[PDB]
Amino acid sequence: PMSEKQLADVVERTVTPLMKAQAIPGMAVAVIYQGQPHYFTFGKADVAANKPVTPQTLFELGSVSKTFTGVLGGDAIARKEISLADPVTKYWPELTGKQWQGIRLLDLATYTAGGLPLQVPDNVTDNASLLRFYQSWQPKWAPGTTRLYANTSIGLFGSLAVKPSGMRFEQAMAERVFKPLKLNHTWINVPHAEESHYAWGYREGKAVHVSPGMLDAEAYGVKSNVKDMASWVMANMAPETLPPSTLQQGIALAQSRYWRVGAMYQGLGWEMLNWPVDVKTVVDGSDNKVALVPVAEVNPPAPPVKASWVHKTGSTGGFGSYVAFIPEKQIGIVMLANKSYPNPVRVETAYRILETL
Ligand SMILES: *C(=O)N1C[C@H](NOS(=O)(=O)O)CC[C@H]1C(N)=O
Repeated sequence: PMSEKQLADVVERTVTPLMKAQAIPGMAVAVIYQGQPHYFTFGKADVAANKPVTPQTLFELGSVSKTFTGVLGGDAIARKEISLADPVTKYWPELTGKQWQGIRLLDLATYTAGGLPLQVPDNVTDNASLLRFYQSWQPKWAPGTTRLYANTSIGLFGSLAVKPSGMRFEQAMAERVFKPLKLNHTWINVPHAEESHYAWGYREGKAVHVSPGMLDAEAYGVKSNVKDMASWVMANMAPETLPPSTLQQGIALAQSRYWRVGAMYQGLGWEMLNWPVDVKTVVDGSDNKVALVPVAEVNPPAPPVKASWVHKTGSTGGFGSYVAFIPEKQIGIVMLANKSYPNPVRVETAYRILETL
């Protein structure tokens, strides 16, 4: 096995020229290895204030937020509050258009509703406008037959999934996921008292934070530090070490396989490829195309496979995050950056580091 000094050398030798070439001001990395987290921090959380990245620095996770949404949805299924087979109209009866009749919660959760678009329009700012948005939408394909990665899809899934609980999405997430896992520095809204930890993101050299939008918490709005994200990876990689609960059950539901596109399998938030897999296949299987693609159905959903590469990418205007783990090998990695850089490069960097273990 690799010593702490040897592992630190591996991470530094890769991250340092990456940050220079990409102009990434700061990065926090966690490697999960031999049951332990290993933290490495580089550069600046706030360039203008000359503030370094630390293990307490908060980064915007962007679409990595969807892994929390998927597990919270799985927890709601285990609580028998929702079923993925249920019609969307069971939870939003005001959605009366004929195009919605055959669409299920499963389709929202896994991007198979038939072409829901990538973003909620910025001018949709209240519930009446959100209703008009989904009422107006015209599908391109029958549900359960195509994939189009979309915040409007899993974002609405997250919002409807917590409806039977009576809680706001943020409340449900804190009470049912964050608190039981002791993710005490993971936030949908960064409290005033925690702002000193909040890194700035950088786009074209300008400091930026993610803008508020409808369904943001569900799709791209979580902020966290490298220690909480290591704990998140550890909980999803080794949920059998948790006490029995609906949350443990929900973690399994989120890593179940619902659809296949090429070599990638769609979970709830999480995406998976069968292990062993070459790095080029992981890169090819983690491009969310602008265009729709057909899917192959996994019916019934397949339970979690320990021999999987499990991962999720995420970005905001100013941040780029990545998490990946292999349960069969009990290794995993978190990479948090305050500049967005290409997803294939995140995969390549992570894959190379995990290979050394
Ligand atoms: C998630 O971060 N987002 C939604 C979509 N994600 O595709 S990705 O995971 O391959 O990065 C596009 C970018 C981002 C967003 N702008 O909402």
